[PDB]
Amino acid sequence: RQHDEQLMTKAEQFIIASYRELGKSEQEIKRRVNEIRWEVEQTGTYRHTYEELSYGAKMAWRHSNRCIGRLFWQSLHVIDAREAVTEEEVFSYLFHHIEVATNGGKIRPTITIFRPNGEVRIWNHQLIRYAGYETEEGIIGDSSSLTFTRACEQLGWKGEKTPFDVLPLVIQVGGQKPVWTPIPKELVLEVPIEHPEFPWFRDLQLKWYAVPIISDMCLEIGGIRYMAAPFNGWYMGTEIGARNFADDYRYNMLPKVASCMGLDTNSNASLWKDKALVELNIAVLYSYKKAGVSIVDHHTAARQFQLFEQQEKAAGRHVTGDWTWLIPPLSPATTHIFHRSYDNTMMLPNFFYQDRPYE
Amino acid sequence: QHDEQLMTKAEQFIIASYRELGKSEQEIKRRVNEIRWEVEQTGTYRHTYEELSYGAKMAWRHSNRCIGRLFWQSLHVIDAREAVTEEEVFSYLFHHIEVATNGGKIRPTITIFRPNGEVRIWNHQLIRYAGYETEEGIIGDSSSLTFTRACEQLGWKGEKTPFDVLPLVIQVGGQKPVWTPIPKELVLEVPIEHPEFPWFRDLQLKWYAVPIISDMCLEIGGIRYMAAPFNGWYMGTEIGARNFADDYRYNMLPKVASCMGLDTNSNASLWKDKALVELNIAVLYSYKKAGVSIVDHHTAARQFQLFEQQEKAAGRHVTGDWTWLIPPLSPATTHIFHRSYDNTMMLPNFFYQDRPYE
Ligand code: HEM
Ligand code: HEM
Ligand SMILES: NC(=[NH2+])NCCC[C@H](N)C(=O)O
Ligand SMILES: NC(=[NH2+])NCCC[C@H](N)C(=O)O
Repeated sequence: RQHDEQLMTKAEQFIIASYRELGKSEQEIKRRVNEIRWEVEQTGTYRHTYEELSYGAKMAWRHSNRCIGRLFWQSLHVIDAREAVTEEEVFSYLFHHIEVATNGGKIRPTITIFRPNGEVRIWNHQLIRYAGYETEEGIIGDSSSLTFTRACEQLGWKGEKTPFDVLPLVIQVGGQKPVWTPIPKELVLEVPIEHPEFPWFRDLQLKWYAVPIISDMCLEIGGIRYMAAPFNGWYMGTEIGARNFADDYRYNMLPKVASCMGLDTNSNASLWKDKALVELNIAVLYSYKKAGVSIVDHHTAARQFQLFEQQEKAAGRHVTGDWTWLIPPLSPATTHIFHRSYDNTMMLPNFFYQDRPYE
Repeated sequence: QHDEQLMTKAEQFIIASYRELGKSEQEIKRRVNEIRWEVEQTGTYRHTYEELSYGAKMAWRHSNRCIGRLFWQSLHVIDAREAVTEEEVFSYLFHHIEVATNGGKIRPTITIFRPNGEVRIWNHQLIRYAGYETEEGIIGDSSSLTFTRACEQLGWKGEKTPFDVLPLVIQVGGQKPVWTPIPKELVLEVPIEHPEFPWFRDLQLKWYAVPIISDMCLEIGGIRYMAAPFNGWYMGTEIGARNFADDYRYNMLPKVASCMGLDTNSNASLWKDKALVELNIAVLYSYKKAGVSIVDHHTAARQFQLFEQQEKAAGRHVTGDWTWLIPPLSPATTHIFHRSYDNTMMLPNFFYQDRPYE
């Protein structure tokens, strides 16, 4: 076999840097690699400890090239949801993650591992996410949710068809296909957009959810592949205000914003697009704090990312990254990141993409 | 190895080269031959007015890092493979400036020189500001510190201010870099002032009009014209987003922010951002009140997008460098940022080349 040949290697190099950064020992490494060789053979795969997944989870986040807020990688609250085998059970850990993660405001960076190898498989990109619809004429909702919604709909689900319908959790377990569960109206904390200097900014009837719990991603650690492992940090103004809210294909809100704010859309040379972006992001950063939701602006992130670079060197590790995904989508030339280059090599553990079942 | 390699490149070139302009194999076939012998006798060859012209425009077109390719085929070329005197190489440089600056309506022009380093222009750009590291402080463009140091080494001396015009330093034949200050009359300068903020012009900032990069050697048909200056018309960002904003460049963000009465005590106030905009609007406004060609990124990326269309409808592949294409401010409001490009180098193209003073 050549799955037990590779998997063995991945495991061996994991435990090595893993236990070694933990300041463990050299004996307990072989002691552990031993249990793993014996086990990978008699059973065909092995199982981690909760200092293995725990610290291993934090290592995957540290190793995420496309992430700007890696500073707080060690402060990750990991949850062992591996002992879940029933669809009911899965669901609860997912309702919990949301909760704990939200923390009625001061959002907690948390990851919840599940039975690996695909024994569990959540479908949603993000646990909380707005629906996508394409009606007779007009694109309603979040265009980047179309396919998924059209999959929920096909499973008996139906929305109100408003620009902010909260999609439902829909997971697949042991085999078959999926099941969904509307996600509690009082579980999804939201933030209404208001601008501190333009009162009309609310007639724009805009709003966004608090915690982005990405989940359609697989988590590899030591060779084991955790196809279902939700994780979340806290949003960055630009994310909502410079992408979700300002892109053509998404909620394309820039023009209306500009209009209401008196600028003229006639000529580009007036940079109305840009001025809008500022206010539209100001509104978001502003809004969230006012509600108490944990948020961070793009300037601070970079700065904290810079601290991450300093810290990582003081530890001896070199830093890996992805420039195309680090530069904040707004005034990116005002962050050190932009004036330097990064090595996009992926070091395990890391997070990866995976084919979407609904496509 | 070296001379056979040349024919390989030289052929690959006349083919596609002749293809497009719309002529006929009977020639590519026949004039690709005299280049086989002329390389067996001397050791290279010489282009035709028709060849390096288009072939230069091809290079532009092949610029993976240029958002201004919608006008590749309107590049005013300028032959000068017949200059061999330092005094000559200078007046041509002076020409490029005048013709290009065109009293304002900037003309996209290039000037090809004798190849294989018989001519070497040292300056990054013909018109560019000097840089100094003074005891306490740094003056000018931190970017041209090193080069300037060189100019002073050759006897040049600057009034040590934020906007001194560097001198044109060229090398010819083989040695002794000579320099000669540019006629003040030839450097057109735009004063940055704000359409709404009357107190902006008080920051006493200015900038030249023509970015004539001059230290890249544009290969074409295996011929390295170490010297071959080219330009276009600025894009607001280049000036009010980089040159004037980076903390190492003119670090102008905080003062404009201050002068424009914002709060520079917190980033969650996006004070740098509001400032970037107003500084950029400040440029575009100014350059226009002077009558100098200049494009904004929204309009620019738009055009690049047209260049994309026209490249495909004409059955060509578009190659680019996303990281260089996306503008420094509001990159996610341009089609660019949202798609992927092919950073493959199609020659003829412009390249980098070691700085004789470092
Ligand atoms: C502390 C709050 C956090 C901040 C400020 C932060 C910020 C960011 C930002 C701005 C991006 C780019 C998002 C986009 O362009 O769509 C990103 C991507 C990413 N983040 Fe972080 N993050 C945080 C926490 C986390 C946590 C807890 C994990 C992992 C346990 C994580 C894993 C990732 C991954 C894997 C990506 C890539 C997304 C993809 O490939 O689609 N982040 N993060
Ligand atoms: C129509 C006006 C033009 C515009 C708007 C334009 C704009 C740009 C911009 C904004 C950059 C990035 C500059 C930087 O970040 O330093 C660039 C780079 C470049 N462009 Fe253009 N361009 C124009 C004309 C030309 C012409 C006439 C040529 C060639 C014949 C050319 C050759 C290139 C090259 C080779 C680079 C790379 C410079 C480097 O690597 O430092 N451009 N251009
Ligand atoms: N700060 C984060 N954890 N971001 C995760 C990705 C969220 C995604 N960009 C969104 O707007 O939904
Ligand atoms: N539009 C151009 N051709 N620019 C050439 C590079 C000029 C450089 N960005 C500068 O600001 O001086």
